[PDB]
Amino acid sequence: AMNPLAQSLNEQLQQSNATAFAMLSDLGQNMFYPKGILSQSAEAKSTTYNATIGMATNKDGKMFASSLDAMFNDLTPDEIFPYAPPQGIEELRDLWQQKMLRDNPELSIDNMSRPIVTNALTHGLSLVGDLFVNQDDTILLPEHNWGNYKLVFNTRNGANLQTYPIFDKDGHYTTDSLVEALQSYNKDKVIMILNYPNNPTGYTPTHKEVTTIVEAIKALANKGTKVIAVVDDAYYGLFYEDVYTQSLFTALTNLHSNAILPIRLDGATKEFFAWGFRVGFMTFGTSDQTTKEVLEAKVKGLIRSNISSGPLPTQSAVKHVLKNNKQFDKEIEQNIQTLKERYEVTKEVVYADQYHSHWQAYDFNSGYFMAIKVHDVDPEALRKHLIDKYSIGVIALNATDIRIAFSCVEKDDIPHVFDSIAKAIDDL
Amino acid sequence: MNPLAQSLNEQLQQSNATAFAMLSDLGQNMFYPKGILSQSAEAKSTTYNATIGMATNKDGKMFASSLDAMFNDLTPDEIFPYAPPQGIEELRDLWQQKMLRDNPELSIDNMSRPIVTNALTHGLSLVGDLFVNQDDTILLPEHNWGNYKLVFNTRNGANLQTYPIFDKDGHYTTDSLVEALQSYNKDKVIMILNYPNNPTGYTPTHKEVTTIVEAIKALANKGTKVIAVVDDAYYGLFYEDVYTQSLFTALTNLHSNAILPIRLDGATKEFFAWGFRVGFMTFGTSDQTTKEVLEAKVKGLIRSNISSGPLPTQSAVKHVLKNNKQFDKEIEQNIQTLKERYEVTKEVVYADQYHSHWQAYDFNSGYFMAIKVHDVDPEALRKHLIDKYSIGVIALNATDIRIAFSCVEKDDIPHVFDSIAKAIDDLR
Ligand SMILES: [Mg+2]
Repeated sequence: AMNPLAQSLNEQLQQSNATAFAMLSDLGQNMFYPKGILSQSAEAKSTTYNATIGMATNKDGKMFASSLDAMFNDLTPDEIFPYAPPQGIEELRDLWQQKMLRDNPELSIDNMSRPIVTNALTHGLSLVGDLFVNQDDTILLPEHNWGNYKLVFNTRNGANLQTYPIFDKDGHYTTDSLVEALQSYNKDKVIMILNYPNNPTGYTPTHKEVTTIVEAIKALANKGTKVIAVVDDAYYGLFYEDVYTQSLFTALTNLHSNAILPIRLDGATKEFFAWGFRVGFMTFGTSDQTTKEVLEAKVKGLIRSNISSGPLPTQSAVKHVLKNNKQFDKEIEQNIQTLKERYEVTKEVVYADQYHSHWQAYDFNSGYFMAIKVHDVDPEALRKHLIDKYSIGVIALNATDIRIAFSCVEKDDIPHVFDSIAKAIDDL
Repeated sequence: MNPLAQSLNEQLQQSNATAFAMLSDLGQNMFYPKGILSQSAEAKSTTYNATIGMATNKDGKMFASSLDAMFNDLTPDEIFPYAPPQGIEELRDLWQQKMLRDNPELSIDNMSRPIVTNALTHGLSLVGDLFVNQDDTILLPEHNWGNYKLVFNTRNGANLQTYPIFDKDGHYTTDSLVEALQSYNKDKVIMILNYPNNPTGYTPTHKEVTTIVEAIKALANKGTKVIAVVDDAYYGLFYEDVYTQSLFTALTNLHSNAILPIRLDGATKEFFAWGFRVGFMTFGTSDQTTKEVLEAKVKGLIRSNISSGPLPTQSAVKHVLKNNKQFDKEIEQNIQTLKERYEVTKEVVYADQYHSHWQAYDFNSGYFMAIKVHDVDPEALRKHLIDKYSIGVIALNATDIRIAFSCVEKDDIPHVFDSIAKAIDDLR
C-alpha cells in the first residue's frame, strides 16, 4: 500500500544514494509530498478569478480582523495571517542558509540541503525520528544529555539509547570513551546525537577534540556502519572560551563519506532569545542533488501530515531580523556578552579553593548551564533543602550531579547562589 | 514500557477500561515525564531559580528589542518565553468558556479542559498518535479533505473506509452512514465528522445530527469502540438554519463509555488566523481519571514532537478573547461578507439556465461548495477554465469540482459560474 509517489522518490534515492535510502525508517520509505491539489492550486494562480484558495480573501488580500493585525508592526498582513508553506517561508530558508554560511566559513553551499523550517529543534528531532529511526534502532549519545531525547527517541520512536561518558574522573572532558564506544559498536546503523554546547554541562569541545570525534565517526562509517549524525545546535554561538566555533555539522559534512549523514538542527530558540517563537531548521549534509530533493519531499510530507505548517508571524519576524539588521545584531551580542560575564563569575566562584571539599565542577565554557558533582551528599536531598531554606532552585540530574543555569542568575547574585549551595551541603 | 506509563494505564483501566482499549501502542507507552520537569515546577517559588532553560534578568526573560518591536499590546513575557506543552493555561480556560457559550447543551463536567495544539492538523496528528494503530479503520465521508489520508494512512498506517453523504440528486443523506454503521464488522473505528464540510460546505440539520448520533450509539452498543473525531475547522460559519452546536456536544451527551468524542477546533478559520497555528483538542468524558490520563499522554505526545506551540500567537488569541468587543465585531463583519457571497452563490448555482450544466451538492456553510458537472471530465474542465476563461477551480474526483466563495468577491460570483457553464458547453 505504498503510494506511487513514494515509490518514485525511493527509486530515485536508491539510484543516487543507496546508503541514504538504507537509513530510512519504514515511515521514511512510505512518505512523499502529495501533488494533485497543490499543483491544481498552483496552476490557479495564473487566473483572474482564483476560486481554489482555502482562505477568506478579497480584492486587496486576505480577510482578517484589523484588531489582530494591530498587534504587529513591520509585518504585512500577508506576513501574519496566511499559511506558511510546509517547508517554511522560502525567503527565511534563504536567509538562514546565509547566516549558516557566515557562521561556518568552511561550509560550502554545495555540500548541504537548503534548511527546512521546523517548529523549533524538538520538531527537528521528531522529524529525524520519523524519517530515520526504526523501532529498536540505537541512539548513541553522552550520558550527560537532555532528558527529552529519551521521550522523543525511546518513548515515541521505540529506539534504544546507548550512553557513553564525556567527562573523566576529574570532571574534565574526554573523547576517550566515545572512541571506545565507536570501536566496539556492533550494529549496521547508528543514530548519534552530538549536542555542543551541552545540556546540562555547558561544554563545547576544542577543534582538537572535534577532529578526534569526527575521525572516530569516519572510522566507524568505514567499518560498514551507516551513521546518522544529529548535530543538536540548540546553544550554538554561546561560546565563552577559545573553542571550535563552527557547527560540528561542518566538520562532519567535510568528511565526504556517503555512510555518514550529518543533520543539523538549529534555530531561533536560544540563538535569538526567542524560545516561544518555535522557529528552527533542519539541514542535511550531502553534495547530492537527488538526495537533497528526495529528503526535502519526504520532510515536507512529514510536516504536512503532523502540523501542516509552522507559525507564519514568528517565521516572518525571524526573516526580518536576518536581513543584515545591525541593531538586532548588537542586541544579540549584548545579550550573549551578559551570559559570558555570568559564565566568568561562575568560573571564579565554582573553582575557589574553599569549595574543593564541596563539589567537583564538570568543565564548562559555553551555553546556559554548568554542572557540579556534589561530594558526600545526595543531590536530591540537597535540592529540596535549597528550595526550603535558601530559596534557591537547582536541578538534580542524577545520583551525583547538580545543574545550575547561570542563564537565569544575575551576575551579582552568582557568588551567593554557590556559597548557599556549599552551606546547604555542609548542613547535610 | 516506562513505569509512569504503566501507572497511567492501570489507573485508566480501572476507571475507563474502554478508553484504555482505544489506545494505540504509542498511546499505551506515552506518559508525561516527572524527573527534571517536576524539579523545575517545585522551584517556581524560589528567589533564585537556576533551573529554567531560558535567559533571564531582573526584568524578566532576556530578549532582542528589535524582535519585541514587532509586537504591540503584548508584554515580552507573553512573546519570548516557552508556552507550556499543554498551552497557556489562561488560553485553555478562555477557549473552554467560548466553547460553553457556543454550546449551551454542553456541560463543563462532561469534557476535559481543551489542550492547545499547533492548529487542527496537529490535533488530527495527536488522534493518530494516541488512538490509531496500523490497520485500524478511519470511517469518513467520500467527500473529504485529502490530508486525512496523509495523516492517517500514510503516517499512521490506517485504512480509510468511505461512505456517501449525498444522494443521486446532490441532496445530503444520512442513509449511507447508517448502512455503513450497521454493516461495520470491526471492534474499533475512528470516525471523522467534518461539518461544515470540506469540500461541500454542508452542515446538517438538528434532525440529521440526531440520526447520525443515534446510529453511532447503536454501533457502540453492538461492541465497537468509537473514537468520534469532530473536525470543527469551519465551525460558526453557518448561513442557514442548521445545527449550530458542535457535533461534539451531541456525541458527548450520549453518555456512552464506548464512544470517545474528540473535538478539534481553533483560531485557524474561526478567527481568520490560518498562520497562527493555534487550535485545541477536547475529550468528551465525565470521568476525572480519563481526563487526567489523556491530558498526561497528550502532553507527552506534544513534548516529544514539537515541545510546545507558538507563544506569541497563543497570547494574541488570548488577548482577543479577553479584549473582545472590537475583535468580535470585525469577525462578525467578515462572516457576514462570507454569508452574502454564499447567498449570491445559492441564487446563481440553482438558476434554471444552468440545470443542464451541473447538479449542486447541498451547501449552507463554510468556504466551499461543490457541483457534479454534467457530461464532462472535471480535470479537462479545470484545465480549460484556466486556459480560456481565466477561472481557477479544483477538480475533486471523477465528477465534481469545488468552488471557494471564500476567495471570490460577491459581484464576481455570477461571472465565475457563467464561465463554468460556458466551459462545460465547450467540452460536450
Ligand atoms: Mg521512527
